[PDB]
Amino acid sequence: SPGIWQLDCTHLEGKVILVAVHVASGYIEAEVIPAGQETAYFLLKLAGRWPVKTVHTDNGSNFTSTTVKAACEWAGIKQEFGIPESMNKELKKIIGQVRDQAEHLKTAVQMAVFIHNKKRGGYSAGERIVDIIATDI
Amino acid sequence: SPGIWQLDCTHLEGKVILVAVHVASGYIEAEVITGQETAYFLLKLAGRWPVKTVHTDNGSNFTSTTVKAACEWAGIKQEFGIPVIESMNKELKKIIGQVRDQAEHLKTAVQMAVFIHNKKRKGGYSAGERIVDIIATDI
Ligand SMILES: Cc1ccc2oc(C#Cc3cccc(CNCCN4CCN(Cc5cccc(C#Cc6oc7ccc(C)cc7c6CC(=O)O)c5)CC4)c3)c(CC(=O)O)c2c1
Repeated sequence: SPGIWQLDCTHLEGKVILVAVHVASGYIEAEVIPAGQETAYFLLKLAGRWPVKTVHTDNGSNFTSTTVKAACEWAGIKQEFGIPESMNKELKKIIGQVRDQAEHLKTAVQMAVFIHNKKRGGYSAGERIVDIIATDI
Repeated sequence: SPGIWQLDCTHLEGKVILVAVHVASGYIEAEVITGQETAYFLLKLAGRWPVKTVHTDNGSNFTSTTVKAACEWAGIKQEFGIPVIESMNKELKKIIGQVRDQAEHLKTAVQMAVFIHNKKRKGGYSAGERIVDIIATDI
């Protein structure tokens, strides 16, 4: 799954966290969003950094946004319904383990992303996605 | 070596664009932005790439308490002086110029310019492929 991703939302402290998972590696990026333009922005930034070819979502929210459709078209990203899981739950453990170390939840979110991608034994999620993309190239 | 980065500022439209360059590849990340803002940008970068040394060539970043709690937290060394980013800024700005009317917010135009810069080929890999080849090789 070189450029296959999936995009979910989770919630903490009355806020929305947008979570992209690189399916084959477990690598993740996340960001605190309001609910539209900011998902399109998130997607464009992801696509500039990694190969992003197919993004799966499991509801209709993302199919009803003209800015998200514009970003998909601009960057060549194909939006796909249906799931190609527990990191919303694994991410939230880590956020909690670290929440007291930052004022802003969003900082705690990015701390948890860091720990998730860097840990793990053999290869970590961050090393996997790079291994997966290196071989492919 | 794979974890060397250069950090600088540039400006368009009354706004500040923070730019990180992966020195060995030319790969770039940017954002419109300070103190906490740069700390956040750094923490996110380091979560995604190996970030071991960040070079800057001015004093601003050495005066931010938050920037450097982030340095400590993520294990990033902040050195003064350059080990590419100013001709980079002139490139980033040309591309921003070509797309500026394709988005409402400068933030978006900036990120489209990042995408183009990282995805295009100088045949022979793009910046995005080189930073990955460089990091793959290292393991
Ligand atoms: C075709 C196409 C394609 C793509 C497109 O996209 C868009 C579109 C959009 C659109 C709109 C609005 C907004 C947006 C972006 N919004 C997100 C931008 N970010 C900026 C910065 N902000 C971060 C922040 C803020 C405040 C404080 C901190 C902090 C901190 C901190 O870090 C730490 C690290 C370590 C430690 C120890 C400590 C710390 C600490 C301190 C502590 O916490 O203790 C960080 C967050 C937000 C985007 C369009 C539409 C168009 O344009 O046409 C479009 C079209």
